Amino acid sequence: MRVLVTGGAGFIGSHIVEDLLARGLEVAVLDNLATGKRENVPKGVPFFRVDLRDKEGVERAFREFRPTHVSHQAAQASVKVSVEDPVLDFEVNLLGGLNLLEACRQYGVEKLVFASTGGAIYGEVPEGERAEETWPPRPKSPYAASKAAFEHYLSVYGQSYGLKWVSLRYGNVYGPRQDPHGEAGVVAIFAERVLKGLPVTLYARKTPGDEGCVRDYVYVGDVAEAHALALFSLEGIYNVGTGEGHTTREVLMAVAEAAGKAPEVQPAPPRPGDLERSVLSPLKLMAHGWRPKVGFQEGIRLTVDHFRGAV
Ligand SMILES: NC(=O)c1ccc[n+]([C@@H]2O[C@H](COP(=O)([O-])OP(=O)(O)OC[C@H]3O[C@@H](n4cnc5c(N)ncnc54)[C@H](O)[C@@H]3O)[C@@H](O)[C@H]2O)c1
Repeated sequence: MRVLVTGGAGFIGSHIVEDLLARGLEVAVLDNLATGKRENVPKGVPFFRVDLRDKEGVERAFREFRPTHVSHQAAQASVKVSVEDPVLDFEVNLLGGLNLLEACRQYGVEKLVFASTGGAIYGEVPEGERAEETWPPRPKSPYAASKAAFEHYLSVYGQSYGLKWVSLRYGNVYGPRQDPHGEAGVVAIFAERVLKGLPVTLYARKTPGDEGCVRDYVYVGDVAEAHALALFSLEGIYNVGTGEGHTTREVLMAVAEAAGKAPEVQPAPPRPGDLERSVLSPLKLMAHGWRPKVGFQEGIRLTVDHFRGAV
Protein backbone atom coordinates (compact mmCIF):
# COMPACT_ATOMS: atom_id res chain seq x y z
CA MET A 1 0.00 0.00 0.00
CA ARG A 2 1.35 3.43 -0.97
CA VAL A 3 -0.29 6.24 1.01
CA LEU A 4 -0.07 9.91 0.03
CA VAL A 5 -0.88 12.12 3.07
CA THR A 6 -1.87 15.64 2.06
CA GLY A 7 -1.17 18.00 4.96
CA GLY A 8 1.29 15.41 6.30
CA ALA A 9 3.68 18.12 7.54
CA GLY A 10 0.94 19.49 9.84
CA PHE A 11 -0.15 18.58 13.38
CA ILE A 12 -2.55 15.63 12.81
CA GLY A 13 -0.92 14.81 9.48
CA SER A 14 2.57 14.24 10.98
CA HIS A 15 1.17 11.84 13.63
CA ILE A 16 -0.65 9.95 10.84
CA VAL A 17 2.60 9.65 8.82
CA GLU A 18 4.49 8.20 11.80
CA ASP A 19 1.64 5.82 12.59
CA LEU A 20 1.46 4.54 9.01
CA LEU A 21 5.25 4.08 8.68
CA ALA A 22 5.06 1.81 11.76
CA ARG A 23 2.57 -0.40 9.92
CA GLY A 24 4.90 -1.26 7.03
CA LEU A 25 3.35 1.21 4.57
CA GLU A 26 5.11 3.30 1.97
CA VAL A 27 4.16 6.91 2.77
CA ALA A 28 4.61 10.30 1.03
CA VAL A 29 3.69 13.82 2.09
CA LEU A 30 2.12 16.60 0.03
CA ASP A 31 2.16 19.93 1.84
CA ASN A 32 2.62 23.61 0.92
CA LEU A 33 3.94 24.38 4.44
CA ALA A 34 1.31 27.08 5.01
CA THR A 35 1.19 25.91 8.63
CA GLY A 36 3.03 22.57 8.56
CA LYS A 37 6.77 22.23 9.19
CA ARG A 38 9.35 20.52 7.01
CA GLU A 39 10.84 19.12 10.24
CA ASN A 40 7.62 17.16 10.92
CA VAL A 41 8.29 14.90 7.91
CA PRO A 42 10.60 11.97 8.83
CA LYS A 43 13.82 11.24 6.92
CA GLY A 44 13.27 9.08 3.84
CA VAL A 45 9.63 10.08 3.34
CA PRO A 46 9.07 11.56 -0.15
CA PHE A 47 7.97 15.18 0.26
CA PHE A 48 6.09 17.16 -2.36
CA ARG A 49 6.07 20.85 -1.52
CA VAL A 50 2.89 21.47 -3.51
CA ASP A 51 -0.26 23.56 -3.05
CA LEU A 52 -3.41 21.50 -3.73
CA ARG A 53 -4.66 24.50 -5.73
CA ASP A 54 -1.82 23.85 -8.23
CA LYS A 55 -3.25 21.08 -10.44
CA GLU A 56 0.04 20.51 -12.30
CA GLY A 57 1.93 20.06 -9.00
CA VAL A 58 -0.70 17.63 -7.67
CA GLU A 59 -0.36 15.66 -10.93
CA ARG A 60 3.43 15.57 -10.52
CA ALA A 61 3.13 14.14 -6.97
CA PHE A 62 0.75 11.43 -8.19
CA ARG A 63 3.03 10.59 -11.13
CA GLU A 64 6.18 10.43 -8.99
CA PHE A 65 4.75 8.59 -5.99
CA ARG A 66 1.94 6.47 -7.55
CA PRO A 67 -0.31 6.31 -4.47
CA THR A 68 -2.82 3.50 -3.93
CA HIS A 69 -4.55 5.39 -1.09
CA VAL A 70 -4.87 9.05 -0.18
CA SER A 71 -5.18 10.54 3.26
CA HIS A 72 -6.53 14.06 2.94
CA GLN A 73 -5.51 16.13 5.98
CA ALA A 74 -4.57 19.35 4.13
CA ALA A 75 -6.93 22.23 4.78
CA GLN A 76 -7.48 25.78 5.85
CA ALA A 77 -8.15 24.58 9.39
CA SER A 78 -9.11 27.63 11.37
CA VAL A 79 -12.73 28.53 11.85
CA LYS A 80 -11.70 32.16 12.59
CA VAL A 81 -9.66 32.50 9.39
CA SER A 82 -12.62 31.11 7.37
CA VAL A 83 -14.97 33.80 8.67
CA GLU A 84 -12.50 36.60 7.91
CA ASP A 85 -11.27 34.94 4.65
CA PRO A 86 -14.00 32.68 3.15
CA VAL A 87 -12.32 32.70 -0.30
CA LEU A 88 -9.07 31.21 1.03
CA ASP A 89 -11.02 28.55 2.93
CA PHE A 90 -13.03 27.75 -0.23
CA GLU A 91 -9.95 27.65 -2.52
CA VAL A 92 -8.02 25.32 -0.23
CA ASN A 93 -10.83 23.07 1.08
CA LEU A 94 -13.00 22.79 -2.03
CA LEU A 95 -10.99 23.81 -5.08
CA GLY A 96 -7.84 22.08 -3.76
CA GLY A 97 -9.97 19.17 -2.58
CA LEU A 98 -11.47 18.78 -6.07
CA ASN A 99 -8.03 18.83 -7.75
CA LEU A 100 -7.15 15.97 -5.41
CA LEU A 101 -10.33 13.99 -6.25
CA GLU A 102 -9.65 14.42 -9.96
CA ALA A 103 -6.09 13.03 -9.53
CA CYS A 104 -7.60 10.14 -7.53
CA ARG A 105 -9.90 9.25 -10.45
CA GLN A 106 -7.08 9.56 -12.99
CA TYR A 107 -4.71 7.34 -10.99
CA GLY A 108 -7.34 4.79 -9.85
CA VAL A 109 -6.78 5.49 -6.17
CA GLU A 110 -8.49 2.78 -4.05
CA LYS A 111 -9.63 4.96 -1.13
CA LEU A 112 -9.59 8.53 0.09
CA VAL A 113 -9.69 9.07 3.88
CA PHE A 114 -10.83 12.64 4.67
CA ALA A 115 -10.25 14.80 7.76
CA SER A 116 -13.69 16.24 8.46
CA THR A 117 -15.00 17.96 11.60
CA GLY A 118 -17.68 16.95 14.10
CA GLY A 119 -17.55 20.25 16.00
CA ALA A 120 -18.25 22.43 12.95
CA ILE A 121 -20.70 20.15 11.13
CA TYR A 122 -23.26 19.12 13.76
CA GLY A 123 -24.02 22.46 15.48
CA GLU A 124 -25.30 22.62 19.08
CA VAL A 125 -25.52 19.29 20.85
CA PRO A 126 -28.22 19.32 23.55
CA GLU A 127 -27.42 18.42 27.16
CA GLY A 128 -27.27 14.64 27.70
CA GLU A 129 -26.89 14.00 23.98
CA ARG A 130 -24.08 13.03 21.60
CA ALA A 131 -23.94 13.92 17.90
CA GLU A 132 -24.49 10.86 15.75
CA GLU A 133 -23.34 10.29 12.13
CA THR A 134 -26.88 10.45 10.72
CA TRP A 135 -27.50 13.97 12.13
CA PRO A 136 -27.83 16.55 9.32
CA PRO A 137 -24.98 19.05 8.76
CA ARG A 138 -25.71 22.47 10.28
CA PRO A 139 -22.70 24.54 9.09
CA LYS A 140 -22.40 28.05 10.57
CA SER A 141 -19.01 29.20 9.22
CA PRO A 142 -17.33 29.08 5.78
CA TYR A 143 -14.98 26.35 7.16
CA ALA A 144 -18.00 24.24 8.14
CA ALA A 145 -19.59 24.86 4.70
CA SER A 146 -16.45 23.82 2.81
CA LYS A 147 -16.07 20.61 4.92
CA ALA A 148 -19.80 19.73 4.57
CA ALA A 149 -19.62 20.47 0.83
CA PHE A 150 -16.53 18.31 0.41
CA GLU A 151 -18.36 15.42 2.06
CA HIS A 152 -21.12 15.82 -0.58
CA TYR A 153 -18.47 15.62 -3.27
CA LEU A 154 -17.01 12.46 -1.71
CA SER A 155 -20.49 10.91 -1.68
CA VAL A 156 -21.16 11.86 -5.36
CA TYR A 157 -17.64 10.74 -6.44
CA GLY A 158 -18.33 7.40 -4.73
CA GLN A 159 -21.76 7.07 -6.41
CA SER A 160 -20.73 8.27 -9.87
CA TYR A 161 -17.13 7.11 -10.21
CA GLY A 162 -16.67 4.36 -7.60
CA LEU A 163 -14.07 6.18 -5.50
CA LYS A 164 -14.23 4.58 -2.05
CA TRP A 165 -14.11 7.09 0.77
CA VAL A 166 -14.30 7.64 4.49
CA SER A 167 -15.04 10.92 6.25
CA LEU A 168 -13.62 11.07 9.79
CA ARG A 169 -15.42 13.74 11.76
CA TYR A 170 -12.75 14.60 14.32
CA GLY A 171 -13.61 16.11 17.70
CA ASN A 172 -11.27 18.69 19.23
CA VAL A 173 -7.91 17.18 18.50
CA TYR A 174 -5.06 18.18 20.82
CA GLY A 175 -1.49 17.07 21.48
CA PRO A 176 2.23 17.57 20.74
CA ARG A 177 2.98 19.70 17.65
CA GLN A 178 -0.40 21.47 17.55
CA ASP A 179 -0.62 25.21 16.94
CA PRO A 180 -3.12 27.58 18.61
CA HIS A 181 -5.31 27.93 15.47
CA GLY A 182 -7.22 24.62 15.10
CA GLU A 183 -10.44 23.54 16.76
CA ALA A 184 -8.62 22.60 20.00
CA GLY A 185 -6.19 25.53 19.75
CA VAL A 186 -7.14 26.48 23.35
CA VAL A 187 -4.95 23.62 24.62
CA ALA A 188 -1.83 25.21 23.05
CA ILE A 189 -2.92 28.72 24.15
CA PHE A 190 -3.34 27.57 27.78
CA ALA A 191 -0.17 25.42 27.77
CA GLU A 192 2.07 28.21 26.46
CA ARG A 193 0.59 30.93 28.70
CA VAL A 194 0.41 28.87 31.90
CA LEU A 195 4.06 27.81 31.39
CA LYS A 196 5.07 31.47 30.84
CA GLY A 197 3.07 32.70 33.83
CA LEU A 198 0.82 34.89 31.66
CA PRO A 199 -2.84 35.54 32.59
CA VAL A 200 -5.31 33.33 30.71
CA THR A 201 -8.72 34.37 29.42
CA LEU A 202 -11.53 32.03 30.34
CA TYR A 203 -14.45 32.72 28.01
CA ALA A 204 -17.86 32.02 29.52
CA ARG A 205 -20.31 29.55 28.08
CA LYS A 206 -23.15 31.92 29.14
CA THR A 207 -22.08 33.86 32.28
CA PRO A 208 -18.58 35.21 32.97
CA GLY A 209 -17.13 32.93 35.65
CA ASP A 210 -19.05 29.77 34.62
CA GLU A 211 -17.29 26.53 33.54
CA GLY A 212 -17.00 27.57 29.88
CA CYS A 213 -17.89 25.73 26.67
CA VAL A 214 -17.98 21.93 26.35
CA ARG A 215 -16.05 20.04 23.67
CA ASP A 216 -15.05 16.44 22.89
CA TYR A 217 -11.26 16.55 23.31
CA VAL A 218 -9.54 13.62 21.63
CA TYR A 219 -5.78 12.97 21.78
CA VAL A 220 -3.92 13.16 18.43
CA GLY A 221 -2.33 9.70 18.92
CA ASP A 222 -5.83 8.19 19.24
CA VAL A 223 -6.92 10.06 16.08
CA ALA A 224 -3.95 8.54 14.18
CA GLU A 225 -5.04 5.05 15.29
CA ALA A 226 -8.64 5.67 14.12
CA HIS A 227 -7.22 6.91 10.83
CA ALA A 228 -5.28 3.63 10.28
CA LEU A 229 -8.42 1.60 11.02
CA ALA A 230 -10.39 3.77 8.58
CA LEU A 231 -7.75 3.41 5.89
CA PHE A 232 -7.60 -0.39 6.18
CA SER A 233 -11.27 -1.26 6.63
CA LEU A 234 -13.89 1.52 6.71
CA GLU A 235 -16.17 3.41 4.32
CA GLY A 236 -18.64 6.25 4.95
CA ILE A 237 -18.94 8.68 7.87
CA TYR A 238 -17.36 8.06 11.30
CA ASN A 239 -17.03 10.36 14.31
CA VAL A 240 -13.62 10.36 15.97
CA GLY A 241 -14.32 11.58 19.51
CA THR A 242 -14.17 10.18 23.03
CA GLY A 243 -17.92 10.58 23.60
CA GLU A 244 -17.28 12.57 26.81
CA GLY A 245 -17.25 16.39 27.06
CA HIS A 246 -14.81 18.61 28.99
CA THR A 247 -15.38 22.28 29.89
CA THR A 248 -12.79 24.97 29.25
CA ARG A 249 -12.24 25.19 33.03
CA GLU A 250 -11.41 21.45 33.08
CA VAL A 251 -8.87 21.95 30.30
CA LEU A 252 -7.27 24.81 32.24
CA MET A 253 -7.17 22.73 35.46
CA ALA A 254 -5.46 19.85 33.59
CA VAL A 255 -2.93 22.20 32.02
CA ALA A 256 -2.21 23.83 35.41
CA GLU A 257 -1.82 20.38 37.02
CA ALA A 258 0.61 19.23 34.32
CA ALA A 259 2.55 22.51 34.39
CA GLY A 260 2.52 22.50 38.21
CA LYS A 261 1.56 26.19 38.22
CA ALA A 262 -1.37 28.25 39.55
CA PRO A 263 -2.44 30.37 36.60
CA GLU A 264 -4.08 33.78 36.79
CA VAL A 265 -7.57 33.34 35.31
CA GLN A 266 -9.45 36.29 33.84
CA PRO A 267 -13.12 35.62 32.99
CA ALA A 268 -14.64 37.11 29.85
CA PRO A 269 -18.17 37.07 28.31
CA PRO A 270 -18.97 34.31 25.74
CA ARG A 271 -17.19 34.59 22.40
CA PRO A 272 -19.85 35.46 19.81
CA GLY A 273 -21.03 32.56 17.61
CA ASP A 274 -19.23 29.84 19.57
CA LEU A 275 -21.09 26.59 20.38
CA GLU A 276 -22.01 26.03 24.01
CA ARG A 277 -21.69 22.23 23.73
CA SER A 278 -20.41 19.61 21.26
CA VAL A 279 -19.94 15.96 22.24
CA LEU A 280 -19.69 13.23 19.59
CA SER A 281 -21.22 9.76 19.64
CA PRO A 282 -18.25 7.35 19.38
CA LEU A 283 -20.38 4.19 19.03
CA LYS A 284 -20.08 3.62 15.30
CA LEU A 285 -16.27 3.69 15.32
CA MET A 286 -15.94 1.84 18.67
CA ALA A 287 -17.92 -1.12 17.21
CA HIS A 288 -14.85 -1.69 14.98
CA GLY A 289 -12.51 -1.95 17.95
CA TRP A 290 -11.19 1.60 18.31
CA ARG A 291 -10.92 3.20 21.76
CA PRO A 292 -8.90 6.13 23.05
CA LYS A 293 -5.71 4.74 24.64
CA VAL A 294 -4.72 8.07 26.16
CA GLY A 295 -6.98 9.61 28.82
CA PHE A 296 -7.61 13.39 29.10
CA GLN A 297 -5.23 14.08 32.03
CA GLU A 298 -2.48 11.95 30.44
CA GLY A 299 -2.97 13.57 27.02
CA ILE A 300 -2.85 17.07 28.50
CA ARG A 301 0.32 16.09 30.40
CA LEU A 302 1.94 14.88 27.16
CA THR A 303 0.95 18.12 25.37
CA VAL A 304 2.31 20.37 28.17
CA ASP A 305 5.63 18.42 28.17
CA HIS A 306 5.99 19.13 24.45
CA PHE A 307 5.54 22.87 24.99
CA ARG A 308 7.95 22.75 27.95
CA GLY A 309 10.54 20.92 25.81
CA ALA A 310 11.32 23.66 23.28
CA VAL A 311 14.44 25.86 23.59
N1 LIG B 1 -8.98 20.09 16.41
C1 LIG B 1 -8.42 19.97 15.23
O1 LIG B 1 -7.05 20.23 15.05
C2 LIG B 1 -9.28 19.53 14.07
C3 LIG B 1 -10.61 19.18 14.28
C4 LIG B 1 -11.39 18.70 13.23
C5 LIG B 1 -10.83 18.56 11.96
N2 LIG B 1 -9.51 18.90 11.75
C6 LIG B 1 -8.97 18.73 10.39
O2 LIG B 1 -7.82 17.92 10.42
C7 LIG B 1 -6.95 18.26 9.36
C8 LIG B 1 -5.57 18.59 9.93
O3 LIG B 1 -5.69 19.67 10.84
P1 LIG B 1 -4.48 20.15 11.77
O4 LIG B 1 -5.07 20.54 13.06
O5 LIG B 1 -3.38 19.17 11.72
O6 LIG B 1 -4.00 21.54 11.09
P2 LIG B 1 -2.61 21.86 10.38
O7 LIG B 1 -2.67 23.26 9.89
O8 LIG B 1 -1.47 21.57 11.27
O9 LIG B 1 -2.49 20.82 9.14
C9 LIG B 1 -2.96 21.13 7.84
C10 LIG B 1 -1.80 20.95 6.87
O10 LIG B 1 -2.24 21.24 5.55
C11 LIG B 1 -1.23 22.01 4.90
N3 LIG B 1 -1.92 22.84 3.90
C12 LIG B 1 -2.75 23.91 4.13
N4 LIG B 1 -3.19 24.35 2.92
C13 LIG B 1 -2.63 23.59 1.95
C14 LIG B 1 -2.71 23.63 0.57
N5 LIG B 1 -3.43 24.58 -0.05
N6 LIG B 1 -2.00 22.69 -0.17
C15 LIG B 1 -1.21 21.75 0.45
N7 LIG B 1 -1.14 21.73 1.84
C16 LIG B 1 -1.84 22.64 2.55
C17 LIG B 1 -0.62 22.84 6.02
O11 LIG B 1 0.68 23.33 5.77
C18 LIG B 1 -0.64 21.89 7.18
O12 LIG B 1 0.59 21.19 7.27
C19 LIG B 1 -7.57 19.48 8.68
O13 LIG B 1 -8.31 19.06 7.54
C20 LIG B 1 -8.52 20.03 9.72
O14 LIG B 1 -9.57 20.78 9.15
C21 LIG B 1 -8.73 19.38 12.78
